[PDB]
Amino acid sequence: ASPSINVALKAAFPSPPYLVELLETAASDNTTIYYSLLDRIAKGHFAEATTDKALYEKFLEVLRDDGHMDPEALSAFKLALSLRTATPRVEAHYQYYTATVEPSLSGTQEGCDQWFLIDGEQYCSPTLDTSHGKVKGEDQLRTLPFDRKFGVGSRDVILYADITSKSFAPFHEVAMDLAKKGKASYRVRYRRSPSHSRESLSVNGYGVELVLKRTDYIVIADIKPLEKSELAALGMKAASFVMQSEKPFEALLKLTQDFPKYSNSLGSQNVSAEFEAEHRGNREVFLPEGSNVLWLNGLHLIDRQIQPFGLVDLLTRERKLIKSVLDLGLTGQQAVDLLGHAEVAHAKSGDDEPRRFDWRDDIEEGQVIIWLNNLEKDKRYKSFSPSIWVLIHHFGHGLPQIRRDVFNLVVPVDLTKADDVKIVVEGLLSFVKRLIPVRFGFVPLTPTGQAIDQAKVVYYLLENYGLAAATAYLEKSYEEQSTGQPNERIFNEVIKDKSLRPDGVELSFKDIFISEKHEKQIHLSKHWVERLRAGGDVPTVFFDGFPIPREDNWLRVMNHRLMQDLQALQQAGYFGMLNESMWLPGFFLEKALSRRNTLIFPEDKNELTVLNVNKIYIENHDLMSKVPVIEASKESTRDDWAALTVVADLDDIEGQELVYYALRFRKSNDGVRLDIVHNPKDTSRSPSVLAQRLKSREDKLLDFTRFLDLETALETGEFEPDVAYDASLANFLASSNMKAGDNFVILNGRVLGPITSADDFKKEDFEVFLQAERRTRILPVYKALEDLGLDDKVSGPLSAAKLTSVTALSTISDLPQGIFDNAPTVRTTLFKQWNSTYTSFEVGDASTATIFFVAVINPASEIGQRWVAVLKVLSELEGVHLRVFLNPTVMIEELPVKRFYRYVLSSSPSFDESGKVKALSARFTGVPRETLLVVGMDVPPAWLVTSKVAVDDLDNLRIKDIKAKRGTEHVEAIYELEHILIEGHSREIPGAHAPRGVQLVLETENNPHFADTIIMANLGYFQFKANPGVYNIRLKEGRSSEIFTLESVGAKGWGPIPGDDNTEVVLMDFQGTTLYPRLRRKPGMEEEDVLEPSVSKTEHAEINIFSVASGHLYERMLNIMMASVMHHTNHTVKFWFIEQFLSPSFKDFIPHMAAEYGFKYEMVTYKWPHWLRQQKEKQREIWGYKILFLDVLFPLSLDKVIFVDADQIVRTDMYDLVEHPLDGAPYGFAPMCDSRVEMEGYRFWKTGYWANYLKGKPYHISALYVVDLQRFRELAAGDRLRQQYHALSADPNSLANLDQDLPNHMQFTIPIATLPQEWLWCETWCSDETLKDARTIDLCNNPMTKEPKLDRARRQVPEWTKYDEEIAELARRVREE
Ligand SMILES: *[C@@H]1O[C@H](CO)[C@@H](O[C@@H]2O[C@H](CO)[C@@H](O[C@@H]3O[C@H](CO)[C@@H](O)[C@H](O[C@H]4O[C@H](CO[C@H]5O[C@H](CO[C@H]6O[C@H](CO)[C@@H](O)[C@H](O)[C@@H]6O)[C@@H](O)[C@H](O[C@H]6O[C@H](CO)[C@@H](O)[C@H](O)[C@@H]6O)[C@@H]5O)[C@@H](O)[C@H](O)[C@@H]4O)[C@@H]3O)[C@H](O)[C@H]2NC(C)=O)[C@H](O)[C@H]1NC(C)=O
Ligand SMILES: *[C@@H]1O[C@H](CO)[C@@H](O[C@@H]2O[C@H](CO)[C@@H](O[C@@H]3O[C@H](CO[C@H]4O[C@H](CO[C@H]5O[C@H](CO)[C@@H](O)[C@H](O)[C@@H]5O)[C@@H](O)[C@H](O)[C@@H]4O)[C@@H](O)[C@H](O[C@H]4O[C@H](CO)[C@@H](O)[C@H](O[C@H]5O[C@H](CO)[C@@H](O)[C@H](O)[C@@H]5O)[C@@H]4O)[C@@H]3O)[C@H](O)[C@H]2NC(C)=O)[C@H](O)[C@H]1NC(C)=O
Ligand SMILES: *[C@@H]1O[C@H](CO)[C@@H](O[C@@H]2O[C@H](CO)[C@@H](O[C@@H]3O[C@H](CO)[C@@H](O)[C@H](O[C@H]4O[C@H](CO[C@H]5O[C@H](CO)[C@@H](O)[C@H](O)[C@@H]5O)[C@@H](O)[C@H](O)[C@@H]4O)[C@@H]3O)[C@H](O)[C@H]2NC(C)=O)[C@H](O)[C@H]1NC(C)=O
Ligand SMILES: *[C@@H]1O[C@H](CO)[C@@H](O[C@@H]2O[C@H](CO)[C@@H](O[C@@H]3O[C@H](CO[C@H]4O[C@H](CO)[C@@H](O)[C@H](O)[C@@H]4O)[C@@H](O)[C@H](O[C@H]4O[C@H](CO)[C@@H](O)[C@H](O)[C@@H]4O)[C@@H]3O)[C@H](O)[C@H]2NC(C)=O)[C@H](O)[C@H]1NC(C)=O
Ligand SMILES: [Ca+2]
Ligand SMILES: [Pt+2]
Ligand SMILES: [Pt+2]
Ligand SMILES: [Pt+2]
Repeated sequence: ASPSINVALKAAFPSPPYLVELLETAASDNTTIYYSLLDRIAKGHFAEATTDKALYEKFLEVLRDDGHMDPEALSAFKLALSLRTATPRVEAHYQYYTATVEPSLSGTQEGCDQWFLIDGEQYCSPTLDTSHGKVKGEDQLRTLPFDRKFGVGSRDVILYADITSKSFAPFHEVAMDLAKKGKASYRVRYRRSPSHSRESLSVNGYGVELVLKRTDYIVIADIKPLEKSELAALGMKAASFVMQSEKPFEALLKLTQDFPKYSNSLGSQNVSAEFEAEHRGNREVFLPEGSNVLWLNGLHLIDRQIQPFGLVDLLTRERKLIKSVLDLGLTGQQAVDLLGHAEVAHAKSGDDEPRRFDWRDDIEEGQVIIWLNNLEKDKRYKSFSPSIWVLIHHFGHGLPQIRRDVFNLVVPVDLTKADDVKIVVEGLLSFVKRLIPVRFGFVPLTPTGQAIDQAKVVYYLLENYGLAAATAYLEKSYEEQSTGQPNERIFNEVIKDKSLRPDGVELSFKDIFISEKHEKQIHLSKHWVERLRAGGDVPTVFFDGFPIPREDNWLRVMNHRLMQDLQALQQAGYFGMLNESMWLPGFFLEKALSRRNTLIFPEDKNELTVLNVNKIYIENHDLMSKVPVIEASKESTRDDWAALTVVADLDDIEGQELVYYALRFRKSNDGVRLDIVHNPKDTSRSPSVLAQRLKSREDKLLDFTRFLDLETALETGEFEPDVAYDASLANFLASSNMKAGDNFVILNGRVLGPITSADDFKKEDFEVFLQAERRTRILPVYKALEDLGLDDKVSGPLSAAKLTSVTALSTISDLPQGIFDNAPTVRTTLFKQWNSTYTSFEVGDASTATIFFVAVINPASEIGQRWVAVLKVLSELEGVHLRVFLNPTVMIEELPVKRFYRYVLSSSPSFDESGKVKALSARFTGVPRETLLVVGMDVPPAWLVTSKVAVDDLDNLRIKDIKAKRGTEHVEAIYELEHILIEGHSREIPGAHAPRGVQLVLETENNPHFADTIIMANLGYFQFKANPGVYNIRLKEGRSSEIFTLESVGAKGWGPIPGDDNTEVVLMDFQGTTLYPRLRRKPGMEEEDVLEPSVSKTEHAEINIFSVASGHLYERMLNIMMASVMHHTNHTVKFWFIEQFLSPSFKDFIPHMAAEYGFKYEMVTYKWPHWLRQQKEKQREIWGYKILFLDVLFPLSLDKVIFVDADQIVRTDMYDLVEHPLDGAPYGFAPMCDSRVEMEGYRFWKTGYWANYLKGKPYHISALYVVDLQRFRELAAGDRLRQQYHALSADPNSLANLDQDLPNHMQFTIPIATLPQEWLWCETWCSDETLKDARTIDLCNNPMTKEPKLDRARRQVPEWTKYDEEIAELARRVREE
């Protein structure tokens, strides 16, 4: 009975058969569930269910009966099935099939509904006797994202099937059995089934908004009744209403959806209830008032992640993690509590800190470092104070002089190399002479004969008294040509000054063989260099235990840490942490490690891979119950416990050397539990044999002394290859990121590798690896775990590893830090402090729940409207707990909620009277008749949406008008999910920077030019508009491919994850595709694309004009604008439109305008980037579209474009604007009229701000402008517009009209070609005498009038009606056609 508004969304691809959709939804990523169900339907088991409901009903019984899903997983299945999450995954198959299979399968297909593909040969029969073809094109055997494999087999077999028919069942069984035997590996690909209809897909998981477009009025339903200054209490009174209500969750939803309507209805019946002002004790401690914050098991979620799809993927990932933990008898509550524990988060913060290594001589008994200083005893520094306050009282960029030991620098030098020697002589000594407060040491490098000798020479001379003498040899040797070999001619003169007085020393060129000098000194030195990996092609310098490689201005690097260390000391001093009797260098050495490994301590701190240990022993039980295992000792302590697994190629010296070290390390550490996985490069000989050789010798392996005993044990014994072991072996490596013949080391789930050389990982390297790993991951788990009293659950080394490994996985970055939010992956428990009695309500059983949600919603917020709606539906799921906190603000200067909101989502599928799946829609009932409303779509980030069906003006909705024009109080509108985004964040390799101005091309096997875009400066951002299918990204041929080669598109993650050296993208989800591509510069390039070392016309048109209209009137005016151009030019014109702001009525009309006026048209759009600052106000969005995305909105093939406003009319042949010289400027604009005499008052660009800023430059008009696009992109103007906009936009009152104001603010930075004013006329600011020579007319809003735009047009232009009549009769001609 009530006046209603209904909005629905449909996808750009037809609905896949329900059967296949349930198969896919059901088996998310578990293959066993997939083929176990594929058997069931090939029985013909699912043939007897006639309707979708019955079919759905059948799946529930099956899954429950076969043990596939438990209540928790079943509930999750229903929600994912409502969401229709599997539909794009199925469409990926079809698009792949349509575009790569059919054109590479030459011949005549009839009866070949299904067909296996074997060795590039097609077989239409199960009996496999005859083969139709040699399939053309690239290999289809490439394993791609949507593939499934069943079994391991030398041969690879693919079946392209239409499951729907019964013709499928025998083909399946042929290859299912063939795989069950082990002849070949089986996989299913889909074929679009013609039994099913080509009806489009009805989607859900989006939001609809009805925005009040008139907010200006402030002091069943007709119009909202407003309110005076009492705004301040809205949030507060709104929060109370709910608390009081009795069924609070429902209230919030009912209140929050129709909130603008209930504003005046608040403040009634002794409303405030001031008990809830008690809990600002909880605002005093943690979050600011009116802020929306969501947590999922401690994880703080960003707004983008708060949609149904984003949330389904998070549960899926989270449950996998927790379930792993709760097989050790922990409740979901206990598991989460452990993950977010204080001791755990402390460790992440702990090793976010920079790493230092112990540079001391202590281990090598003080005989390796030859210091050029001592600050406590050098009689250079005698003058200086040895006081702590000297440090603390130092400001500036310098360094305080002090007689104390505080800063140290040890530099390893090769005495053969001139450049290396030069460092000590010039570099190091100057610093000494200069009285720098840094102690300087150096240790010689011994990698060649001559080097060994020269270390001996210098070292020995020093050891047993010589100082200045050794220095002297070095200096003389360096200056005296270039000595990279000992020179006696030079050496002998140095000795001539007989300063060798302090206690007897040997003399001559006998390069000493003294067991003390040659052996101890040189071997001790080598032990220091090896220990800290301080040698090689690139040696390593240690400043305060901080490794700085000896490359390009390392002293610049040193100075940076020198200042950073000094500031670190000062802070401790002002807090009185420091005292006078202290060794200051040991403030840094507190956490320093004795040994240094680049694998354990990579310089890229993020580089970390951890595997779920429970998973490893669950998936590969067949493998891991038959690997040689050294159990960790019976009588060792929990603190000692650790689990180690070594993966190695025992058919290589490095592979077996690595294992010998691991075995050696095990003898020493009784607590470790060792596993050996033999991973061979060549699988001609079964891997099971060598594993079987060792497990027999398992008792006897740890009981030995020599390497050959291990070598010999590998050779001896006769064994039967367990091919079942071999299968689980190759599955393990595939699941883990591991190649064949590659060496890896796994301690408590953490993987290091591949190990290229076994000298990289020695016995001493395992010891530090355990020491470091122990610290971070094991000790924080142990403490935290014990604090909760769950320390009964640890029963051994393998038992422990399950927990430590899981908690390490919980804190993994992906989504990468610095992209969506800078904040680290730390699970807070910080809201547990909050009192809950009067602001919170919970839904779900906390005792059973695996998912714990903590929502902090401000009822007065518009963001809250969506949050409540989504959370209600996720709250309905079994095994989920939710707790809500309401936190309003007292700061309400403007109206809080200015829209109505509906979320299209269900927790389980709904069925028809005919049993078909119910489509979902947003229905607003009892809409006020007199309020002007705007329809908006609040769609997931990867989606691009436009109106398809609507007869109404969605930008100007009023029920009274529709009733008085259409006769109906009921409105229906249908949208189309036209595109889904492929978006990514680029980087250059190895010196990672965003490659800006790089051009990209998206392609498919059908067409090599799907789309094109250019790389942005901000996060190396780029995007493509696409739908489900298999694509490829090639750098655009030209300057881009000249400078770069892209190794990869980051489809696996930030990585590099091995196996991702690919350029293939596929989208099979409603979340699109997120990519992290990598591009490495070609041989010796410091080049830039942006600077140099009839095409567009042919492709498009002579003239390219683009525009936007946001209403039926403005669209009607746009029709006139296009016509005026056409009458005024006999040239070829192409029109470009901003697709999403236009009505379907307009959209359905243009082909008819194009036939009549003879122009070409193209619809364009771009999705507003996530990083780029949003516009809550639609009019402002539109303005942003005209200026911010000029370089990326139009295809690269377009040389230039012209913007003409909708209300405009043109009397000129528009080419002239193209031919207009821009004198090296990217875009051209027309200025504001000065000609009108008496208008001055309203000319605001002659005021202080605009006249001070625009020193001499004009105040330009955004109604008309030219963009020399080739130059625009070449100058990279867009990036500058975007970052200045983002920076300026922080202030809300910054840009009144951004479109005009941005080019004006940027005309100093970016040239603006100024146009002849013959190019623009407006009555408001130009005289009537001016219009004779006027080229085009804008209808600028007169502010001294209220005469409407329709009136100005008829009065101002007499030919306006002539244009309108033409359109009017044509519209009727079409309607009567
Ligand atoms: C776009 O599309 C079309 C086709 O491609 C075309 O559009 C033209 O636009 C004009 C308006 O700009 C149309 O109107 C005519 O404009 C002229 C003014 O130039 C008017 O005089 C004319 O009225 C009468 O005369 C027409 C023909 O007379 C003209 O002839 C001379 C032009 O040169 C050609 O002459 C003949 C063809 O006639 C040919 O053999 C030659 O090789 C030349 O190519 C010119 O010297 C004339 O001027 C004298 O005479 C007039 C009186 O006629 C007098 O007033 C003058 O003082 C002078 O002594 C004269 O212009 C005739 O066709 C009309 O029917 C009418 O009787 C129109 O109002 C025009 O119809 C139209 N077509 C052409 C081909 O011109 C353009 O090619 C395209 N335009 C753009 C912008 O892209
Ligand atoms: C000035 O600068 C100094 C130097 O930088 C700073 O001094 C102290 O720095 C410590 C941090 O490194 C803080 O810890 C305190 O230590 C003292 C003494 O150290 C004890 O432990 C040592 C550890 O031994 C191991 O390691 C060394 C190598 O590092 C190795 O050689 C050993 O073999 C061994 O493996 C011992 O070497 C040392 O002999 C001594 O035992 C300690 O007294 C502090 O303890 C306080 O708190 C505990 C409870 O946490 C309490 O039990 C203590 O009671 C004492 O008194 C009763 C009754 O007489 C007696 O029964 C006990 O046996 C205790 O002796 C005591 O109240 C603490 O652990 C320390 O904070 C820090 N400063 C102070 C003031 O303590 C510091 O900046 C300044 N200190 C001074 C005094 O100048
Ligand atoms: C992909 O999907 C498949 C199928 O949906 C999943 O595979 C399932 O995994 C189950 C894992 O537990 C497995 O259960 C096994 O059942 C046998 C027979 O009872 C047990 O011998 C196995 O050993 C494990 O558990 C026992 C003790 O548990 C049993 O007894 C208690 C009562 O005392 C019962 O509560 C319990 O349910 C078990 O019956 C231990 O002693 C062993 O040491 C060992 O840990 C397994 O429990 C299923 O057979 C298997 N298939 C099906 C149809 O459910 C697969 O997990 C999934 N993968 C992913 C990634 O989720
Ligand atoms: C969540 O909800 C709880 C509900 O209990 C709030 O707790 C209140 O906390 C305040 C501040 O601590 C309490 O007020 C004070 O209590 C003192 C007694 O407790 C102290 O001593 C015990 C040991 O005996 C300690 O364990 C404890 O930590 C306290 O230190 C009184 O001595 C205080 O009196 C002082 O102030 C008054 C008023 O100015 C003077 O007249 C006195 O002479 C004296 O100087 C004081 O009363 C309060 O009792 C607690 N309860 C309530 C209902 O408020 C949490 O604050 C709240 N947290 C959040 C984040 O919202
Ligand atoms: Ca205008
Ligand atoms: Pt400095
Ligand atoms: Pt401090
Ligand atoms: Pt991003």
